[PDB]
Amino acid sequence: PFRFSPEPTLEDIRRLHAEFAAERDWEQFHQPRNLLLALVGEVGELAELFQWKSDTEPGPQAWPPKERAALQEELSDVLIYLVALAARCHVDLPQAVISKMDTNRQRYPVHLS
Amino acid sequence: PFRFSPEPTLEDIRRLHAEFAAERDWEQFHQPRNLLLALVGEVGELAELFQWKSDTEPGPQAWPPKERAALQEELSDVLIYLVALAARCHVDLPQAVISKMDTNRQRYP
Repeated sequence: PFRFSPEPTLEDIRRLHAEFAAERDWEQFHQPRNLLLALVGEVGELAELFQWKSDTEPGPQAWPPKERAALQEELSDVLIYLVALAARCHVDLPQAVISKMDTNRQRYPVHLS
Repeated sequence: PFRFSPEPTLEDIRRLHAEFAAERDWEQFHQPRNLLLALVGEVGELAELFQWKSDTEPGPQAWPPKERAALQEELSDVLIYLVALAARCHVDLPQAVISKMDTNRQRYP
């Protein structure tokens, strides 16, 4: 029975990789397009970090640790870069996901009997 | 000083989805690589917007109606599949981005 955590708000993640990006190259960790391509590669490194695994064979948890480790890393990074972008676009991801979900919930009526 | 929302949390959202796929084609949302490829697809949905955007022209912040909506849902669809994928992998997102700061606090001095 694995959950995540309530905190940090998404708000707050928007928080940590902004002051964080501030003590570093501005246009670098500041061009949305830098953070995005940073994410795509990360979503990219994740792809490969699952490229030859069997949709079946010992999943993420049943591997060496430098793997779940980094796999957990490309995940953390895809999200950090997802969060940093969103922030920059002043998109309120928390609210955006909502109707997206409320919207997706619509478009896709559930199927009873 | 711009704000997301203090909720819904990645867990809140996480629920809207596990449940929303609960009542739907479930096993379809189970197989990891189904989620990974869906995350990839959405990223292209995303990149399709960013792709032609010149730096000089309006920027993400000025992005108008039909723009922010698609992006939002887009950033959002990326988030859901990513909050889902980590779940299928036993990874704690909110609680980690912090943790992983280390890689980055070093990947960038």
